[PDB]
Amino acid sequence: ATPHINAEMGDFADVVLMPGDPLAAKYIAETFLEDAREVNNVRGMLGFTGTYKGRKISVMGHGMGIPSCSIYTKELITDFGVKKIIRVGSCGAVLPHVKLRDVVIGMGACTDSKVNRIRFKDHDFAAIADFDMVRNAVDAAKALGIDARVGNLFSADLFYSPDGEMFDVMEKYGILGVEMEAAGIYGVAAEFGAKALTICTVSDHIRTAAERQTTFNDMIKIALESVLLGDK
Amino acid sequence: ATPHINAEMGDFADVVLMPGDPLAAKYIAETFLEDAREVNNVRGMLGFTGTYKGRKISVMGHGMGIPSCSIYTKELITDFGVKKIIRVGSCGAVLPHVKLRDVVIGMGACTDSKVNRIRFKDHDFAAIADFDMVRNAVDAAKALGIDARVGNLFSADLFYSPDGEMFDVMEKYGILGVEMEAAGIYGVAAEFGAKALTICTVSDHIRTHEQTTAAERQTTFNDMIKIALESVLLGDK
Amino acid sequence: ATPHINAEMGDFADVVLMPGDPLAAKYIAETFLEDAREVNNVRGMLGFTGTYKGRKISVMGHGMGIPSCSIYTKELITDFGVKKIIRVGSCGAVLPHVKLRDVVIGMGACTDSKVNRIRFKDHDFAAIADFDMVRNAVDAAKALGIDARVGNLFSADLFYSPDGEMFDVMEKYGILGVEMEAAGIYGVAAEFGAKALTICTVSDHIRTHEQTTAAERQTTFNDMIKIALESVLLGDK
Amino acid sequence: ATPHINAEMGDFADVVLMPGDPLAAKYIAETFLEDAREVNNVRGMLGFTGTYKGRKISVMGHGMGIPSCSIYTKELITDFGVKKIIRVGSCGAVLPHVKLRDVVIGMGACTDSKVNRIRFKDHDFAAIADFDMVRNAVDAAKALGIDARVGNLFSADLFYSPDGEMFDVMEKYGILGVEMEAAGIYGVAAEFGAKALTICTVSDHIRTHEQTTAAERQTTFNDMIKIALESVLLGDK
Amino acid sequence: ATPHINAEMGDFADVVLMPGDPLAAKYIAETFLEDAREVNNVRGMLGFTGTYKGRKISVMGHGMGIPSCSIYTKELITDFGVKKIIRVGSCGAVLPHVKLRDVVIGMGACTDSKVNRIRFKDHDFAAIADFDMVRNAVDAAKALGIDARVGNLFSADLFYSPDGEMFDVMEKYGILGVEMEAAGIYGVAAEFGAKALTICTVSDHIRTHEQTTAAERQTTFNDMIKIALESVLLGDK
Amino acid sequence: ATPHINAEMGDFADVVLMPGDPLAAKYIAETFLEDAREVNNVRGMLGFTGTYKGRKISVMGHGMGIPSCSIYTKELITDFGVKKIIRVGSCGAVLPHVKLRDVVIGMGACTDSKVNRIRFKDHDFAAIADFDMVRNAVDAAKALGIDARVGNLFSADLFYSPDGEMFDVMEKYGILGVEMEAAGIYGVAAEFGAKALTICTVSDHIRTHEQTTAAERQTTFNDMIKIALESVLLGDK
Repeated sequence: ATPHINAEMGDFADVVLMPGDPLAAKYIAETFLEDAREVNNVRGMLGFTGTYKGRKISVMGHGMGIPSCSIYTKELITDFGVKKIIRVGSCGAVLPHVKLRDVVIGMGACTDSKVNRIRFKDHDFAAIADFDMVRNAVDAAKALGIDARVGNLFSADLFYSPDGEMFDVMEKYGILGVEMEAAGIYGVAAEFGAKALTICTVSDHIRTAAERQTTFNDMIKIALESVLLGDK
Repeated sequence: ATPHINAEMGDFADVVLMPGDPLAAKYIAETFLEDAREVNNVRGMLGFTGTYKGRKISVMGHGMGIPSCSIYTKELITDFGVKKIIRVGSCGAVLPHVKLRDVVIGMGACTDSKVNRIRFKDHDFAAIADFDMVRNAVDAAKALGIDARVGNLFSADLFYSPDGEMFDVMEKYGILGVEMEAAGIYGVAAEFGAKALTICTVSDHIRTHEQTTAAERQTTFNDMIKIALESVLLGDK
Repeated sequence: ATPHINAEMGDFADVVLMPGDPLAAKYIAETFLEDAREVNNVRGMLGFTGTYKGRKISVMGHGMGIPSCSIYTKELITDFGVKKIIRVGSCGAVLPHVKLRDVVIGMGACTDSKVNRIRFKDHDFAAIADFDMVRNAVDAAKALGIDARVGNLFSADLFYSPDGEMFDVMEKYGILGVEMEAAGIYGVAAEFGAKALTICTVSDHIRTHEQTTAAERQTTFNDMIKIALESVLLGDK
Repeated sequence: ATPHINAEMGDFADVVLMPGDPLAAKYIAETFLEDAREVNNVRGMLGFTGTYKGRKISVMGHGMGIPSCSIYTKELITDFGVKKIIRVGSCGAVLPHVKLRDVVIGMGACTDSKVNRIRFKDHDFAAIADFDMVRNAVDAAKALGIDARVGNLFSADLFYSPDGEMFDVMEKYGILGVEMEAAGIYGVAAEFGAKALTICTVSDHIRTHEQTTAAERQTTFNDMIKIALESVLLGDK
Repeated sequence: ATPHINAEMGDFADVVLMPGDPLAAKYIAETFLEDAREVNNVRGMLGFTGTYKGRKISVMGHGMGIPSCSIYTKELITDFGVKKIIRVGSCGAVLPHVKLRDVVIGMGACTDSKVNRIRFKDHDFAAIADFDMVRNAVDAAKALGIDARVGNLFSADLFYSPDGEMFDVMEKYGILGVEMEAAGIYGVAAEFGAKALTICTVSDHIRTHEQTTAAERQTTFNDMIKIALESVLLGDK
Repeated sequence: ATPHINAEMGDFADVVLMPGDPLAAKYIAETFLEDAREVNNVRGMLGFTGTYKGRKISVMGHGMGIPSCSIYTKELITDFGVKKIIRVGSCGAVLPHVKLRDVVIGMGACTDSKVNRIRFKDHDFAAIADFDMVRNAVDAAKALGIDARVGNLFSADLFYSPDGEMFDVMEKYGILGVEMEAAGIYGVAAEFGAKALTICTVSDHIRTHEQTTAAERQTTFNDMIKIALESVLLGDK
């Protein structure tokens, strides 16, 4: 067990899907995994392991923000032998061209966090996903006929930013979506030699429960299917 | 309701105790409060409201890290009329003398996060607690015969930091404890015109992560929570 | 002696009041102290030691700006065995409800100087006063019937800042007063293991551009010094 | 014409291969292109335009470093309707398991330049390539029996860095190769709404001090240009 | 022979003039220099060595940008026994009284590049020219009956800056011209114990963007070179 | 009168010499000036006006540190029509070739202060002196048969730096002397359109840490003042 995870080596698969919401992880395990058992409940951060089309797969919330997910992903990679992390969350759009409910894949993630600067001697570290995983997600999305843009995310430290101007800058530089974890996860993946990817669904443009349901399931399918592609 | 809290004005007291652990909020609610009603369960971030010695009080987790706690503290202040946040958590010690199960009070909080620089034109904002709230906790501690030290906390962005030397730096300038939230909560409070305080038990020394028995953990915890609640009553006077 | 103080160990009390102006220090020694003797005149930065109600106490100017006061406070702490430093000066107010002649006590001190980032590996160091010193001042002030607000100061590097917008930032985040030394002095105290407090009187309002008259100055000045001295004796208990 | 390119709209294709060396640009037009008409020679920065397997294609030097290549790529995009830009150059390796003559594709580019900060309010802009162009190059490399590693480059401002420690950091975070332009190119691409890509061949190993020979240089170089050209075709389909 | 210069010790005089343009360096060798011999052409960065009034003197391009010229000037100093570097280029003016085609001598050079911060522990290094070299350029200029303005240059990383507002800042602080190298060359000069100077002719107005003829650009260019060459002779005395 | 200078227009010459020590300003006025009159004594910062070889000249302390001198130089320039400031103080050497009592002239001034970044949009401002004033100083030193080196000073915020390693960096990049004002003064000169120059005598080594008599300290001190006064007469050409 780790300081934040009450489980033993083997309890997780070598690939973990991670929403921000513990309850989202719960719904994923119950909806897409088979014979899914609970493996973590410390701090209510619900973690489950099961199988998807024969493939052993884990899902577990990571909570909100870079420092929260940095703890969880780190402990998974170093003490649970996890190799691939796929964050599956939502984000805000700044580009008018980006439609509500669109699926975005962050090959990169900008940030206003300082954690990568602390890692990289206060220089510019390009927080990037694993290309193979990005590819797998793009293919899996086509096989499902779902349109998915591939580009930069922006990982915010402040959900409620005192600087509205920054949004004009993100837009000028083509940021697909604004969330709060990607850049941080990519940093941890680089620090501890694993691989990761963030996939999001535009929950709103920052500028009903019906659609919001399947649109979520699309993303999960893409994530799950993409693992199978990577398995080949 | 707010995006992260499913409740309505009045569901919260004007004061909120906040541990990082939602489960710790549930324990506090059940252990110390009367007639506790759960008021939020969004993202599993449990919040409760009840009374302590006649006083209406709330307790709710804030999650780990400045960004997490910054969301909840903000929403409570803007949409739930909260006037006071008391963070109740645990920290790792850097100073040789600070004893385990010593209660540290963060009148100030250092940090390596960038959020206050973003707020303060990239100058040095001193993230501080409300002075009166600090005195109230100091006073409650003395009444309860509990050793409390007042000074600087340090709020880390990285629980697993690659910069090990920083702890020597923290030690040199007298940082009392390391956690991951204080400086962000103080930021929100200043930005949004509220008052805040962080109190922490000492869970270990950062160098030489000792083992801690369940008993001494629960015992020192209970003392912290009592200082929190009592200091509120003092402030009410 | 030190490069900037021509004196011997023991020529200073373990507590030193410090105005920025040496002439104010002179005035303090002759007006409030008994048997005051001059202990320094290097660079005309006059220093004195005498007694107040049977208590050995010193007073000495620190000059203007963090670099200047950083020198004297350091030398006092390391080479004269000084344990406590109380800065007494004036500040400009950025908040409307902070009134001319108000007494402000800086539990924290913001800054745009780089000295603390130099000490603290370029992270956010919360430049804080010593808590007991703060409470001593608050109490000593209540006893004297004088109102005092406790919060953040802002220590500026440039008296004539090219950045007018910054004041609006200070006001948004609740800065009580603008001066030029506290954060620096707090930094020295953290670095060399001593205790510091900064007390200011509002000598003008950056918004209304109002200034204190000749007579108003002395009135509030004596109140400030009285709160300083009468906070030491509380500390001695 | 632009201030650094004495050509006119039409002279370039919508795709431009760009080595640092102008002579290497000359070499490409002569060896891999047909009907190669020189379109520029200002400051000796040779630029050409021929065709490859029927596809209209340009090739031009960008000079050494971010500032240099920022000028050219900017003018190409905004004044010559260029849509894609593929850099082709050599890089140093810090990873042990990255061997000489390797083909690294930078989907990301780290840097110690300040240009992206100036662009991005001093926050962290992740300088990235266009994804399609990245896959196009990976696929073309497969079709030619080459294993192209995708990941981060480091774009240095100083070929002769005074900070030897930095190479360890690059290695620690998996930087595939060290060059001097990728990050700035990706920067211009985003600023002006264009697609860019950087392909590099490991010409030496910073650690072991090995360096490719004259022949290995020309061999791998050709393979690189081949992948570069072929990839463009894949993108057209 | 170095990575970017194909030549051996002695092939360069101990003083080198450097335009940004290789072709400008060629023009100089063939026009001002006697017995001019090409000593480099790697990457097309043409380098020459000949004599001026009996004095051995070299002239070579340095390309555009701090990173580009940092390579060449560095390699000249440590591998070719170069003692003096004189940059000879053009700059854009921000000040009103700085006239088109005026000759500006960079006694200091500001920059928005991070290279000196990387050298100087993230503090402010004043990137300055060598005094005597400056005096020599001033005197030699008076002899030629040419007015030269001595002051600050600004070395930009971006020729196409996203921050127009910055030029207003340069104007306010008395920046005589905006180029792209001076600060890097002074950086290298200080790092490796050499002496450097940048001279520039005002090519245009950042402000009025009027225009100049080739024939008058030529006149000014020659004045700059004559001043450069003559200043060397003054130094030898 | 200004907030820190109790005098009226005309009381000061258009050139003001300024040591850090007010008592040093008093000594200069008594020793070199004729018909010297005190024109300021606020905060004990004595200022004087008189004549030297028939030339009207002022001398006044500026205190210790960039923040203190910035206040005085600004007020003198904007409210007393002062056009030229000549700092005359002491510094520490880091270079072996810089011997005790050497006279160094700061053509440039590095710094770890943030004041110039606040001014210059967080870019590198090359804090420079007026060239003519520098040359005037060099020449007046020649005629007086005194050795004076021209180069970079370094203006420190902390006389007691927690970063001892920075002194190695100062040496590596040729810093002639270490003081606490030059960069600030030059920043003011540039901001308010005046001209400044800092001259220093080497008072000690941060290397060997030796000192001299009270006899030769004054000897070379007078030499510095002579160079500064004579340099003004030269500038009257």
